Order: sequence, then structure tokens, then C-alpha cells
Amino acid sequence: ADTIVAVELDTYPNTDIGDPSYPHIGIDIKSVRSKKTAKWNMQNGKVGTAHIIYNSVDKRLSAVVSYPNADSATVSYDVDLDNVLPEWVRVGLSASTGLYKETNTILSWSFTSKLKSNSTHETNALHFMFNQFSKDQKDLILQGDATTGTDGNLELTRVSSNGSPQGSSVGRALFYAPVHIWESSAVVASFEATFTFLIKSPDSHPADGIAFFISNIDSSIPSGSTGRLLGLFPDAN
Amino acid sequence: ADTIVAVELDTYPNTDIGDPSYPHIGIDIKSVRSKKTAKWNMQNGKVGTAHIIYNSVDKRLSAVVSYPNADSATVSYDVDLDNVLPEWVRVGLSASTGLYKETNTILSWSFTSKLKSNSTHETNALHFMFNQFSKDQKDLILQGDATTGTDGNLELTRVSSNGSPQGSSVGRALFYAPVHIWESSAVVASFEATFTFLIKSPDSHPADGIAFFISNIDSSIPSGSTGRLLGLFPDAN
Amino acid sequence: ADTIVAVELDTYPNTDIGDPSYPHIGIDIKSVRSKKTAKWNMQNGKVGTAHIIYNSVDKRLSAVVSYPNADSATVSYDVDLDNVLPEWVRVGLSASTGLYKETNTILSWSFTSKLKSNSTHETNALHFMFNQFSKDQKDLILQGDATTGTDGNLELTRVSSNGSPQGSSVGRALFYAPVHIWESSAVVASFEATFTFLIKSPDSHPADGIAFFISNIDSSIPSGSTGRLLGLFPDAN
Amino acid sequence: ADTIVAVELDTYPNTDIGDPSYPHIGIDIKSVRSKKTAKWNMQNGKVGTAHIIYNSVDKRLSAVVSYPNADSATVSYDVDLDNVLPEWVRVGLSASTGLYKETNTILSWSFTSKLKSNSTHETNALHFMFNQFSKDQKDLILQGDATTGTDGNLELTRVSSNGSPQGSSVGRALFYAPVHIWESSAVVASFEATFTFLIKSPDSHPADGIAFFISNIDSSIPSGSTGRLLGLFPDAN
Ligand SMILES: O=[N+]([O-])c1ccc(O[C@H]2O[C@H](CO)[C@@H](O)[C@H](O)[C@H]2O)cc1
Ligand SMILES: O=[N+]([O-])c1ccc(O[C@H]2O[C@H](CO)[C@@H](O)[C@H](O)[C@H]2O)cc1
Ligand SMILES: O=[N+]([O-])c1ccc(O[C@H]2O[C@H](CO)[C@@H](O)[C@H](O)[C@H]2O)cc1
Ligand SMILES: O=[N+]([O-])c1ccc(O[C@H]2O[C@H](CO)[C@@H](O)[C@H](O)[C@H]2O)cc1
Ligand SMILES: [Ca+2]
Ligand SMILES: [Ca+2]
Ligand SMILES: [Ca+2]
Ligand SMILES: [Ca+2]
Ligand SMILES: [Mn+2]
Ligand SMILES: [Mn+2]
Ligand SMILES: [Mn+2]
Ligand SMILES: [Mn+2]
Repeated sequence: ADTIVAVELDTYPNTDIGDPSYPHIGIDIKSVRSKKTAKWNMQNGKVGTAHIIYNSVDKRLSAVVSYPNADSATVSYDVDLDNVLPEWVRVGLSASTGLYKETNTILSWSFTSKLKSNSTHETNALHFMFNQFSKDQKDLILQGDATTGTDGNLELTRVSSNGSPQGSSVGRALFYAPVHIWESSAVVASFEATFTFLIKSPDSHPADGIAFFISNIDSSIPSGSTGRLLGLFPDAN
Repeated sequence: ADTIVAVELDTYPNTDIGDPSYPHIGIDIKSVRSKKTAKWNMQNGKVGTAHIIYNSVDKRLSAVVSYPNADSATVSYDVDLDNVLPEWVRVGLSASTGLYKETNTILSWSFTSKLKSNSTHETNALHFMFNQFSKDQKDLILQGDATTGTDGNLELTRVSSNGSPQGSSVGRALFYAPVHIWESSAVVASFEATFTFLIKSPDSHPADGIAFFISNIDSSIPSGSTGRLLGLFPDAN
Repeated sequence: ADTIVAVELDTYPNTDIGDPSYPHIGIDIKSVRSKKTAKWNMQNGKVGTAHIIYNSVDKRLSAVVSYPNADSATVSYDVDLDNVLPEWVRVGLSASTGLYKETNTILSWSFTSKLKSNSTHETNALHFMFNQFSKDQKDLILQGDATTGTDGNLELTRVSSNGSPQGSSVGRALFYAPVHIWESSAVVASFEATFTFLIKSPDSHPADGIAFFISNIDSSIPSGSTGRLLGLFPDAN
Repeated sequence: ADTIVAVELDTYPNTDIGDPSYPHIGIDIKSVRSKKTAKWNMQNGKVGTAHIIYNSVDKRLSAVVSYPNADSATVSYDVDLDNVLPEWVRVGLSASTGLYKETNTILSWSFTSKLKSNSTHETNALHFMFNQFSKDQKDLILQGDATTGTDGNLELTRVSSNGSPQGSSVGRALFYAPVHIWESSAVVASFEATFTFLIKSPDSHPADGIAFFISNIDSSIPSGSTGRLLGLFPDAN
């Protein structure tokens, strides 16, 4: 099994699995059934930005999603990641379409991991930032239908020349280098991530959503995880 | 007097005003009667470190103090600075003594403050990092008995030529340029400071402590803010 | 008088004082008479980016001005800045108009000074970055006609409500906190600034220029510096 | 074979292959016979720090080695890396011993690279810093005798239980994720590296040196590259 911690930008409400009756953002801890969600006003065609922050001091994961001139959705969950994650992990973005479809384009992405110790002045860290992706983005592990290059953007799910988004698609893109998310001697551990997304659909309701996840190094897309499972979890439990 | 928000490293328990019967950590908002406290196994003679963090997402101010190969004190508090501070401020370090003394020596200090806008790539930030203080540190506003140069350190309170601390002393150090702590359009607003220190004393009980405060641009040690008032508040009311 | 070092984005050619027969970029080591220049193909109305860098290992000052969809004009000179500037200085922007005029709008400004001492890795550093300029910017010393808050940009020179520039104008913008540009116990000294400008002129003869400058803490607009002197020098010597 | 561009801290004078009569810092381009060098007052048994720097503006590679309060060696060379290195590479350290020995301890390492493209306000960048090497450092490709964890340091070559160094050893350490060292659209490409070391030989005649190299993704220790070849080049041709 895989250990998954993630913030989901869910566009399609699957009321049957406890989804709110509207698009939303939520914190997923080892399950597709969000521990805490927040109403989100999905804007079709408009480029949204999403900022996620976390630190072991207050032990609280938070996510803010905003569109220029428009409001912002926020959500926070009290979680001690050191109990719910391997010491080493791999960070990345996931997205998927199902019966309904949408474009899950990632215009940019940046991440910052920071491990401060008890020993004065000793600190380990990692940070990367992409403002444009290359066809051969040699530092991202592409998985599924994820492809880089087109217009310098990262397409997490299948699209066509018409610009049309294909249904039943699923893709993931995660940074090559393993992230050292925590440790015992660390007095303060905290990570921060930011990405800009572009989502638009031709049909009545877009689906299914983009998500930022943290997982163990060898994580591979679970069998039949398109649609409601956002390409992250193997079952809707 | 004016507005002050601070995290205090209180080494001497002043019961009459609210100090618990032990050296502690605490969040101070517009008053010297802490909103939150946490025991702190003060290590006399040792070099300690402190980390202060805040962000408008979850909206909590928290601090952590540690010593190499030892425990770590922690304290957080819910506070929306938007309702407690002027949009523009100055940040600094304070210290003091009275009947009993101690050395409030700061070995290094750093600070970072960012303002993430609602519009993509609109981020305003400021960050300085003092790892070595000089005889004429032109970018700091030294107040009270604060001096620079001694071993490249920053002495907040008076120290005798041989090194011995001196009672009834009050000093301060404010970075020169004003900091734009918050803004109404900012989607995310945060800051974080860090400093290593040395609190050494001869007598049975060191006093009074060290503190990181944030106040309005124009600010100086309030009349009579010696000892238990840490040089931050004009009174204990 | 004031000790100045500047990178000049010269739009109007003042052949009479050494200006090449075409708009250009040049390095000024204490005189308006550039120590070296390179042809700059201006792009009236296009937002461009300026990149300036320097380190004490090479003693070479370098600048690069580029536009989207076009080649860039690079320029570099060997100048031991510690043998020209004080240990502490002030960084800022300057712009002026003469008979003919233009808009010297600054969209964003960023700067970073890193002074790495000789001790292990005890580094000192300052970094500010603006991507949005507020109406009352308590951290910027405005001089001359320089205004802010206009579209969240910085207006170095004069402009009328209808976005029409004015002539015989001069304005400067200086960062508040002094900058310790050089130490003598540091193994490596380095700095860099980047700004994005928007120059639009109606009279088919844009004048006069923009310039990044480093000066003495108390620097100020010289008299009659408007026009060909870019509000930086008192004469064309 | 592999394409190597390295900065060598050559402790042993192999006159037979161009090494000066004294220890030195040299710049190696697709060869072990340095293009340029400089005398190095190697201080047997004391922590030192090397600092590499390079940028595309003035296309120059420089290095500075220094021990606390002592001689500061320096060496530079003009080289357009984009015409020598693959658009994608890997970075890492390397050290070795032969008939003579020495401890090749790295106590910390940091790297940072940025790519400012023609695209206004859009950058790409990678930065990592290690102040402590974990027993199981999952983001480094240890080759040869390279081992981390011991004393929280990183041992590039063989070191006996009693601490004594061993002869005829070679080790490497390359960061896991590939580094997009350059790209056409980039108006300004530039990296920076910084690392502290502790070379000590229990006598007076040490050898053979350490080196910071940039190589093609799949570089492996050449056969017989011990000692004078520093585990970087297949032949001292
Ligand atoms: O509107 N409907 O009646 C309706 C249509 C489809 C539906 O589920 C299907 O499509 C979703 C959207 O792609 C997926 O999340 C889900 O995995 C898949 O089973 C549920 C209800
Ligand atoms: O021993 N005692 O009982 C005793 C000693 C001192 C005392 O207060 C005095 O010294 C403190 C420590 O310097 C200050 O915080 C305080 O402002 C000042 O009034 C109170 C009681
Ligand atoms: O027609 N002309 O040949 C002619 C006209 C004006 C002129 O100078 C005046 O206007 C310039 C552009 O605003 C300034 O650079 C200069 O400082 C100012 O004195 C020079 C030549
Ligand atoms: O006795 N000596 O002084 C003496 C010692 C060693 C020597 O060369 C040998 O050892 C070097 C140092 O390990 C290697 O770099 C070199 O590859 C190998 O041939 C030459 C003379
Ligand atoms: Ca759903
Ligand atoms: Ca007290
Ligand atoms: Ca001119
Ligand atoms: Ca040699
Ligand atoms: Mn959901
Ligand atoms: Mn107290
Ligand atoms: Mn000129
Ligand atoms: Mn050599």
C-alpha cells in the first residue's frame, strides 16, 4: 500500500463518498475521504493559484486557493506528519478525468523543504521552481498521461490538438530527488509549495480535480484510479 | 505607549504580574501579561536558539526554543495581527536586568517577511541575516545599553569590561528599514525570525530575559521599563 | 560631490558628451561619460528586464538588458568597487526627461547583497523584492518627481493623469536601509539587482534614460541634473 | 568518455603530468592537466571552504579557497560552458588517495543554479544545502568509497576505524536530481557552489586532493583514476 497525504482541489462532487454538494478543496490523510474540506468556487478558464504551507511547530497543514480579483478558499487540519509519513518521501502533483472531463494544466510549480536541527546553526534544505516546463523535463518523473512541453506547460491528463480534454485520463508528475520530510534531531521541520493551475471544460461539469500529494519514493499510480479517486487512492474507503 | 507584540524568553518569575514559578516562554500582545506560557529549562551558560513563525492562513503566532542535545520549549497562540498591528512596523530584539542580572548576548539574528498577492508572481519580500555584528552596524537602531562589536556579538544589556553582567540595564536593537508586516489584498502574509543567544549569570537567579518584538516605526525604551518590563512595556497593567 | 556608480539605460544620444550615436547601455564609474557601452535596441512600449550582477572574485560589473522575442544587449567592465565606493552605501533607481520625454515606469525591482565573511560560512545578507508598489511605501526614500501607487508601479519621472509623460523631469527611488556593499574580512562579496521597466514615448524621440545606481547614504538629486545627466551627475565631466 | 568540467584542490604535485611544484587550485576542462592554477597554502588538519561561481553574462568560472584568517587562494578562467557541457548534467564532489593518503572529509555542501529566460519575470532554479549528512542520505549517489553518517560528515575516501586515512581509494557524491545547467532561451544562466572540508594527513606528505565536478548524468569512476587522476578522468593525458 502507499502512504498518501494530499490537498485535493476537487471539481466534481461525489456525494456518495461523502463529497460536499459543490466543488471544493480538502485535506486527504491516507484516504480519499477528506478530513476537512472548504467550499471552492471553481472558475472555468481562469488561471488559479494555490498555496500550501506546513510546519512541525504548530503541526497544522493549510491550503489557500485564489483567483485574481476573486475570493479565496482556505482549509486547515491539525496533523503530525512525522507519524503519518516515512522519513523520506517524494512530492508531486496528480490529476484525473472520468466520465466528465477538464484540462488539468500546471503553469508553474515550486517547493521548499526545510530541516532545522537542535544543534545551533545546522540546517538542511531543498527548493526548486519551474516557471516553464521542457518537452524533456529531465528532473520530473512523469507518470500516466502526464506530459511536459506543450506551450511550456505541464499537462497532467490527456488533451488533443483541438485543445480538447480527454475523459478517463490520469497523470502524475513528481520531482526526481527524494525529499527528507522530517527526522528526530530536527527541532523544526516545515515545507511549503505553490503552483498555478488552468482548468476549463467544454461540458456541463468539469472533473475530476488536481491534487498535491506527498508519498513514499516508489509510489506508482494505483490500479483503476481515474475519476473520483483523483489518481491517488486505489479505493474510495 | 504604542503597539507591541512579542515573544519573551523570561528568565525570572515575577508572580505579581502573572509569571509562573519558573523561567518561561510567552506570547505578549499589547501587554506584559502573556496570553500563553510554557516552562523552559533555561540553560545558564549555554548557547540557545529560538524560532518564531507566523502566517495569515491558519493565523497563529508560535515560537520554539532549544539547546543542542536537550529538550525544546514551544508555545503558540491564535492572533490576527491585522487587528493588532499597524500595516507598517519595525522589528527588533530587547533585553533587561534589574536587581538580579545576566548577559543577554545575541550571537546572530535573521528575519524574513513575505507578502503574497492575489495576482500571480506578485510577491513582496524582505530578508536580512546577521551572522556577524560589527563595531558600527549602520543598519541597526541601537537603543539603551545595546552595543555591537564585542566578539562580533550584540550585547543588549550592559556588561562590565571583564565580562560581568550589570543590573538595572535596558537595551534594544531594531533593523533600520520599516517592514510592511501586512496588507489587505495579500492572499498570504508571513514572517519568521531566528537568533542564537547566550544568557549567562553568576547569582542564584538570572534576570530578566530576552525578547523579539514588533512595534510601530517610532519606538524607544519606555520610561521605566526596566527589569520585569523587559524594556517593552511602560507598565504591567 | 556624491560618489556614484551606475548602469545607464540611455535612450537619447547626447553625442556632445560622448554618447554613442544611438540608444545604448553603459557602465558609469563616477562620471556620466560611460567607461564602456553597448548598443541597445530599445522597444518603445515593451516591458523589458534589466539584470545587473557583480562579485569581488572577478571585480567585473555586468548588466544585461533584454526584451521578449528579441536578443539582449550585454555589457561588462572590470571595476574593483571597494576601491571606489564606501563600505556602506545606498542603492536606488533614477530617471529623467529633457526637451523630449517618455515614461520611466518601473514594474518591479529586486536586489540582493551577500557578504560572505572569511569564517567557515558566517554570511551576512540583505534581500528586498517588490512586485507591487504601494501608495505609501514606508521603505522607499522618494526623491524628485518619483511617485508610487500608480497602478501599483513606481513612476520615476513626471506623468499627466492621461498617462502622458512630462519633460524637464527628474526622480529617484532609494531603498531605506543602508547597504554594506563591502567588508575587508570577507572572502567573497556579491550583489545583484533586476528591474522591469516600461518606457513609452510619443515624440518619436524618447529621452532621456533610466539608471540603477549605488551611492553614498546621503545622496540626492544634483542641480540641473534633469535631462542628459539622468538626475545623477552635476556636470558632464 | 564522460564530459568533465571540474575545479580541483590538488594537494599532490604530479610534475609528471603538469602539476606545479606546489599544492594548488586548478580549473579542469575535459582534462586533468589544468587550464589554469594558483598556489595553495594547504593547511593540514584545518577546516576550509571553497567557493565556485559562474554566470553566462560574463561567462567566467571562478573559485576561492580559504581557511579562517589566512591566505585566500583564487583562480579564474573564461569558458562558455554551454559549448562544453550537456544541457543537462549532474553535480558532485570527488576525492582520492594513492601511494600517499589524507582524510577527504566534506562537512557541508551547497549548490544553487538559476535560469532566467527571455520570458519576463519567469525563472527556473534548483538549490540544496547539506549541513549534516545522514547515515542513509537518500538524495546522493555515493560512488567508490563515499560514505556519509560517520560523525554526521561525508567521507569521500577510505578511512580506518581509528580515524586514520587509507591509500588508493576513490569516492564520489553526486546529487540525485539532474541539473538543467543551461538552455538557449535563457538570458542569464548561473550556478554557485560552496563546501567546507577537512583534509588531514598523519605525517606531512599528503595526497591527492578533492574536486567539484559537473558531469554528464551517467558518470562513473574511471578505472585506475586513483591518486593523480582524482576519480574524474580516465587518463592523465
Ligand atoms: O451526473 N451523474 O449522474 C453522474 C455521472 C457520472 C458519475 O461518475 C462517473 O463520473 C465521475 C466524473 O468523471 C467520476 O468521478 C466517477 O469516478 C465516475 O464513476 C456520477 C454521476
Ligand atoms: O528576591 N526577591 O524576593 C525579589 C527580588 C527582586 C524583585 O524585583 C526586582 O528585581 C526583579 C529581577 O531583576 C525585577 O524583575 C523587578 O522589576 C524588580 O522590582 C522582587 C523580589
Ligand atoms: O535638437 N537638438 O539637437 C537638441 C535638442 C535638445 C537637446 O538637449 C536637451 O534635451 C535633451 C533630450 O531631452 C537632453 O538630453 C538635454 O539634457 C537637454 O539639454 C540637445 C539637442
Ligand atoms: O615517494 N614518493 O614521494 C613518491 C610517492 C608516490 C609517487 O607516485 C604515486 O603516488 C602518488 C601519490 O599517491 C600518485 O598520485 C601517483 O599516481 C602514484 O604514481 C611518486 C613518488
Ligand atoms: Ca470528487
Ligand atoms: Ca518576568
Ligand atoms: Ca544620453
Ligand atoms: Ca596532483
Ligand atoms: Mn472531494
Ligand atoms: Mn513572563
Ligand atoms: Mn549615455
Ligand atoms: Mn593539479
